Amino acid sequence: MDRIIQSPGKYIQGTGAIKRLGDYLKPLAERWLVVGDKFVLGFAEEMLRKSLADAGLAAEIAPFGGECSHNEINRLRDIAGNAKCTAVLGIGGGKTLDTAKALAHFMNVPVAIAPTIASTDAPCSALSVIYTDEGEFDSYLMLPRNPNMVIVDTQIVAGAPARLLAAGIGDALATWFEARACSRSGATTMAGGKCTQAALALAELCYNTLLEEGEKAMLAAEQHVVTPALERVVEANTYLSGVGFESGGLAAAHAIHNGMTAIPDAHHYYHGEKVAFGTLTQLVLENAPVDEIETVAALCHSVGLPITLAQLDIKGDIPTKMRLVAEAACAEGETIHNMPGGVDSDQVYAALLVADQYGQRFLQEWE
Amino acid sequence: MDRIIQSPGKYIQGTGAIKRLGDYLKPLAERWLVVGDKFVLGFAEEMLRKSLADAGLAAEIAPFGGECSHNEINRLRDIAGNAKCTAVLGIGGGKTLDTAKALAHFMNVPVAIAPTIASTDAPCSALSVIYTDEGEFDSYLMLPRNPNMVIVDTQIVAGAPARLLAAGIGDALATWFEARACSRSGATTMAGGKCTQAALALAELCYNTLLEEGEKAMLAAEQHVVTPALERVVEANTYLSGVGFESGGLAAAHAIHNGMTAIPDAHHYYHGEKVAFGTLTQLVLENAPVDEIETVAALCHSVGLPITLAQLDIKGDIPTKMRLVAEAACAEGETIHNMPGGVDSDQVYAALLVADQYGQRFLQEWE
Amino acid sequence: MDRIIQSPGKYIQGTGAIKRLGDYLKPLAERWLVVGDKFVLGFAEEMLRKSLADAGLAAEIAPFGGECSHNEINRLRDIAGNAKCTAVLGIGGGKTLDTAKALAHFMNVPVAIAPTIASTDAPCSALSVIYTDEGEFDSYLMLPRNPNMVIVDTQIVAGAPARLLAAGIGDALATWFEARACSRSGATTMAGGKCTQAALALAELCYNTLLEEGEKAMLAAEQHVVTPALERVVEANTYLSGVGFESGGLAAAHAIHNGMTAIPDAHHYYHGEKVAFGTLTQLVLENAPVDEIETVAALCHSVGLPITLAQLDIKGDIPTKMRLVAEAACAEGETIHNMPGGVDSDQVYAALLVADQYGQRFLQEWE
Amino acid sequence: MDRIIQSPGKYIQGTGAIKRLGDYLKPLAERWLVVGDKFVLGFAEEMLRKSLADAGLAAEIAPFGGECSHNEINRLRDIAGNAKCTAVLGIGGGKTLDTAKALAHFMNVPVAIAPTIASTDAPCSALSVIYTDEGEFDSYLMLPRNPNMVIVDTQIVAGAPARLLAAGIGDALATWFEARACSRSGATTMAGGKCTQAALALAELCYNTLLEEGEKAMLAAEQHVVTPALERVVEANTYLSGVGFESGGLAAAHAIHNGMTAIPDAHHYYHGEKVAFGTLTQLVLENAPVDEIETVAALCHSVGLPITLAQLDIKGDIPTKMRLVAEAACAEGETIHNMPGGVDSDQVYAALLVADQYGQRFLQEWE
Ligand SMILES: NC(=O)c1ccc[n+]([C@@H]2O[C@H](COP(=O)([O-])OP(=O)(O)OC[C@H]3O[C@@H](n4cnc5c(N)ncnc54)[C@H](O)[C@@H]3O)[C@@H](O)[C@H]2O)c1
Ligand SMILES: NC(=O)c1ccc[n+]([C@@H]2O[C@H](COP(=O)([O-])OP(=O)(O)OC[C@H]3O[C@@H](n4cnc5c(N)ncnc54)[C@H](O)[C@@H]3O)[C@@H](O)[C@H]2O)c1
Ligand SMILES: NC(=O)c1ccc[n+]([C@@H]2O[C@H](COP(=O)([O-])OP(=O)(O)OC[C@H]3O[C@@H](n4cnc5c(N)ncnc54)[C@H](O)[C@@H]3O)[C@@H](O)[C@H]2O)c1
Ligand SMILES: NC(=O)c1ccc[n+]([C@@H]2O[C@H](COP(=O)([O-])OP(=O)(O)OC[C@H]3O[C@@H](n4cnc5c(N)ncnc54)[C@H](O)[C@@H]3O)[C@@H](O)[C@H]2O)c1
Ligand SMILES: [Zn+2]
Ligand SMILES: [Zn+2]
Ligand SMILES: [Zn+2]
Ligand SMILES: [Zn+2]
Repeated sequence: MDRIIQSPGKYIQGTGAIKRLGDYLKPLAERWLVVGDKFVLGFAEEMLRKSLADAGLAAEIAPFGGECSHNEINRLRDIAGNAKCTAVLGIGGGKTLDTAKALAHFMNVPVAIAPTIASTDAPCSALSVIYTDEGEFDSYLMLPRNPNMVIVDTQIVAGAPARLLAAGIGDALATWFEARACSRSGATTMAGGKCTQAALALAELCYNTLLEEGEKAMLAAEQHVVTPALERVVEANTYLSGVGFESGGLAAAHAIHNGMTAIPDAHHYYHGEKVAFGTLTQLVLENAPVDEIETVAALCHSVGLPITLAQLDIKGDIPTKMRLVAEAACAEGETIHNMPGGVDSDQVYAALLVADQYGQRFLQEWE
Repeated sequence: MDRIIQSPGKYIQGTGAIKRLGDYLKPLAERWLVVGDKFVLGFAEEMLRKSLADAGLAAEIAPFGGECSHNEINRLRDIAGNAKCTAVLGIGGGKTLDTAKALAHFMNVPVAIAPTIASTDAPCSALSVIYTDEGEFDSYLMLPRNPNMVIVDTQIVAGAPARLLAAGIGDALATWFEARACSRSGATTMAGGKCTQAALALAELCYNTLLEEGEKAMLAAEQHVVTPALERVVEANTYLSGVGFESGGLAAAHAIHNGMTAIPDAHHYYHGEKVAFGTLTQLVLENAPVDEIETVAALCHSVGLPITLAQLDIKGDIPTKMRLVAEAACAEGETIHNMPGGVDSDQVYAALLVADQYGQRFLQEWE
Repeated sequence: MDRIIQSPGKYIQGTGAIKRLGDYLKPLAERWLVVGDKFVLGFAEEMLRKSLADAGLAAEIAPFGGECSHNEINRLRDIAGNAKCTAVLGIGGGKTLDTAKALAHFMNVPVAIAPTIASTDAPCSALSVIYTDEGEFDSYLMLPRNPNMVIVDTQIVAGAPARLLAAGIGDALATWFEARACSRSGATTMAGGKCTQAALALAELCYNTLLEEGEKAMLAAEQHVVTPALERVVEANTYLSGVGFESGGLAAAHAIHNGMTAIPDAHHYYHGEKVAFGTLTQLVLENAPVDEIETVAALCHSVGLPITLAQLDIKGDIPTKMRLVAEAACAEGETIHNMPGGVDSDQVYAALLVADQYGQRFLQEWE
Repeated sequence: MDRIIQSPGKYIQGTGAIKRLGDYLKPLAERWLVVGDKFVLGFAEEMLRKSLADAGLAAEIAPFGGECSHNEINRLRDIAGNAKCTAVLGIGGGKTLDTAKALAHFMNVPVAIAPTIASTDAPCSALSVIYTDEGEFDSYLMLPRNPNMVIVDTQIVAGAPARLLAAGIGDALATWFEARACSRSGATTMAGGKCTQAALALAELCYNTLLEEGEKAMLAAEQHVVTPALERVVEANTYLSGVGFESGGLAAAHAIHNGMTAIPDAHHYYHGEKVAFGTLTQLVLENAPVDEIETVAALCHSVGLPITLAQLDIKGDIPTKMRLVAEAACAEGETIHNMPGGVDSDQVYAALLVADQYGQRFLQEWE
């Protein structure tokens, strides 16, 4: 079958990039619905309003309700119609950005995406994760188009909590290993085809960037300043990981992330933190060489990502809990079946327990 | 300043991909203006009509006049309006594809691009080269958006004259060296920013793919059959070279290509064939190591690309002609000024003569 | 533009070299004004007087006032005229040597330079740093000529405080990284041209000599004895670093050194000690690979150079202080603008905080 | 004993550098005696006169008599006195430059040196080779000072006969091997001390530059154009080879060059061409590894340097002739005694015959 790569039309990144939003957006449309979470608008609404106004654009500011839900999408569509908006700008974290993408899809208008953290690879994908209003997962809304533009102000990202950059490292860490597994098995990607050389190269570049720049970038993040190492990790967490997962493929790491919703234990932990441990588990499952698992565990440990169940607050009755996680990870349609040679719940259960023991030993030897 | 990468929204490649055009295009629009050159429609119009009709799409076939000109764009716009077309599909070589992109820009509608040869990196770029009707260069039309979709049927490409695949190798050969020069000098790219890591990786992947797959792919091309080596070179000539040049940067090789319009000698040679010799000249100009120039010259020689002036039919009064080429290559606004340390016409003139002598010696030692 | 390398006419180094001063100086001139600081004359005046007298030279001893100031230069010129001196010998540390060079320039006579410590790369350069009498910086006096001869008695150097050899290592450490940055950006050097291959080779030789010989040389320095390792480090701190900085280029490390005069905190620390931390900061700024920063930090740590702000006694209100340092480091005309891609104060501020955190972590892991 | 490196005060190189002579010379002196050979003044006198006049300098043009002789030095001194010249500029090849240096020494004034070919390492040294008027060698005049400035217009050099650049490659080829031999034996250099690390690094850089750039530079030379490869070889033939031989040491290669004046056969061959074969002979004498001799022989062959006696037109009665050469090469005071372990005429004779056979075999295998 065909080989396919998808991408946002234009990806932009640099310090102060919010100040240039208006000039970047003007070739696309004149009247913008701005979905932003209240915290982000707290510090960014004035700059954003100025950027668009100076470029001659209309801006209808719509504070985000917090959840990417069908009710919230229709609420924002009503608001957008009153202002005759012809495009959507989402500014914030993953839930805000998914909502903007879905809203623009249903209005059939361009979308611009301004991540104010680099915490997941959501910004670039042709995908919105729909939840109920209460926050329970609902469905994956596959979009016919990636976002028109993605604009990352790296100074805003650097000012955010450093834990959220580490979380993005965890999400991006899975990219190479899941795309490599899909290329080994010949699996179809979310772009709908087999993998291109381009996507595999960006996926592998993602991993090497994290290895080379992750620790340097976290020093900058903890000081809330921008260095080229932080710039490179933001690119890896956003563009490389986004194109990497969507056009290179998903496999065990993300099925294992999804499987942990079968227990309540890890509720306080971010998407990318659970994906980091899912990645360690995939490496056990595919029996990666010792040096490769050690390198990944050490990278995770160096930026604060969990390498044990207890670091995700998964404690007590581990056998019952890991059976729940393993069974949900292997549910019909899950991406774990993209692993070479197929995988069942018994193998995932085994990998979960062993990956946990590996991390415990690692933490012990680190004293 | 910001770092920026641009891309077509979706790039698709595989054998028989023309048969799936209708299903690929349906999420974008329902009524398609199809710009195709008469030779391509000669063999492809029936398959293309079937693909779109089976998917429930309207197709208004508009045979292409041959030149990407303002008169031709307005002619096609009139034809499209009569059929109430809501999108444009260009199918053919570079001139057809540039026309489709420019037409869709002026109609403000999506564009799909179906290269039937892999002869240049035109398909993916947010750029149309406008000519007069007589064929004289007119202007560069910079587009606000890359094409929505690019669809390469590799069986159609493999059936085309093999010389046109080699020409695409020549255009793609420049990608790594021009992007690397721009990254060394800190030059602004056509995407409007400094280079991303992603773009440099795709540019370098482009070069390595040509080295590893070029000769294997030409065997397939000469037999008019599809192998994975030909598939990889098509990707390199189209997606990698396209994103590579636009988001990684242009430099001396393409300024030297442009400079050869100052003489009539190379009129029978394709865009990518002149770019191959421009690349050898850039390597002399930047004083690349001997092994690197030899590798490039050998790659060019192995797929039939020119490594001497005479192989471009540039013969007689070489000093006067190369002074004309060097001066036009250094004209104000040319990309040769993206080279590290700056470059003037005396240095380009020197590099032209020396690159020519290098190629002559290479051909001699090859007997 | 032209490529230019400058050098003192003759550089001499070895144990007991002061005893041979007279024979080395005789081909240059017969009547010598000897500028020496009182401490150095305390131990060296008798040997120096004997060397010159035995060779048939006149010596007018002029104890140095301590500061390289315009008033001091004119005072010494008056003294020299009374004795009809036809050349100048400076013997001591950097302030003495700069004064001798400037004095000889204004008398229009040859100058010989005898460093009695290897604490900076001042001895070889065509530059004097002029201060007011109170010690405030005044101006850079660019000289039309490097010193005629430089004579380093390595036994006198080895007898000096070991901290002053480590300081020279810190000044010399910057040489490779600043010259490499200038060669990457194409910056003009203080020799007035672009860099030669010769200057880049001496700059890189400087760095490798410090890596290979620094710790061995400090053992000798602490014992106040001469070994070949100490001999090689003296050459690196004097000739290699001198030609390296002047003909290879200055960049961020020295602008950052200059920037710390915007705060009073580091007043007790030597020129080369501040340059060592400026070098670590430049490595953060140019995002050097982790292994390279670690190697530099470990080299600094092994000879006692500072790798944190607190080791320069910069403590308390770090954000305000580092903003002052960053702004002065980026003042108009500073060498930080020789860095590839340009640099502003926000980037320098970020690099300062991150380099400080890197050094703190290094010291912590070293326990 | 002390380690000593000597250098011209300022070395300048680039295309069109003759046009900037006046501004480069003005800080040194106002009234210049210009010694130039008639051929060079034929093309350069007008530019040179303009450069000095525009900078406000006086120029007394004195066409050179052709030989560096005591009679010629006194003739030029008389001419200089009539014009009250306060400095000397030599412009031309080695004989002109040696004369300018010696003249400035006897007038006790600064000297500037403008090589118009890069054929030997004469320009930078504190040495003039004095001949009788008939052209017989007379003596080595050791100078107390290297030239104040050396200015190489690389466009003038590139315009000269290409054979003269190859000759300079031959002279420069000896630099690394003779300096390395002197460093192995601990020999005293012409700077009067043991070798510095700086001088050994420049000597080795010289050799590697010839290996990497020699063939690329000869392509440029044959086209009479300037490329960066030609620029690097000019630096290697002039600055690197000059400092390399004088401060790194001479050994067998140059003693063997000197020894060939004992026969008339090689009279039509340039200094550097005889030094190339002397270098091959030294490699036999020191029993260099096979790969090293092959590399040197191949480098020589690739730029047209002789690797056999017959290529120096030394033919007929080879045993008698090589005994004459070997005996003169080993004369008292010759530099061949700087070779490790000492050398006598029987060993040199053996090396001459064997080096000749090696070159003959090399030429044969090359067909
Ligand atoms: N569509 C995709 O491809 C994709 C991929 C991965 C994840 N997702 C979805 O993204 C959601 C999680 O995204 P998330 O991890 O970013 O959580 P999130 O969107 O809820 O935001 C995280 C928090 O960061 C806060 N914060 C503090 N300082 C901030 C600052 N400077 N900038 C922005 N926010 C700041 C925000 O207010 C927010 O509470 C999930 O619903 C996930 O399903 C989608
Ligand atoms: N916009 C950009 O970024 C960009 C980049 C490079 C070149 N260009 C422009 O592209 C133009 C040249 O493009 P080109 O080299 O492809 O020439 P072209 O578009 O004129 O087509 C080359 C020929 O291939 C013929 N042919 C034979 N078999 C074919 C087959 N199976 N499929 C398709 N064609 C077949 C075509 O009819 C055509 O005559 C130039 O105008 C150039 O300026 C634009
Ligand atoms: N012109 C240039 O290129 C250049 C380069 C770097 C620094 N500088 C200037 O050099 C000055 C600092 O030079 P410095 O760091 O050598 O300080 P310094 O010249 O003041 O001397 C340092 C101290 O070492 C003392 N001491 C103890 N034992 C000694 C011994 N055996 N020999 C010599 N001194 C001994 C000296 O008396 C002196 O107090 C600054 O003014 C700086 O601007 C100039
Ligand atoms: N002092 C030292 O350290 C040292 C080192 C090596 C050689 N030497 C001496 O240098 C002398 C040989 O020097 P040489 O080989 O350069 O020969 P040379 O000085 O006689 O000049 C070579 C010829 O090049 C001609 N020519 C043609 N085009 C020219 C152009 N553009 N520019 C300059 N010249 C051009 C010149 O007129 C000249 O006839 C010998 O006397 C040698 O002893 C001295
Ligand atoms: Zn994820
Ligand atoms: Zn092209
Ligand atoms: Zn310094
Ligand atoms: Zn020589």
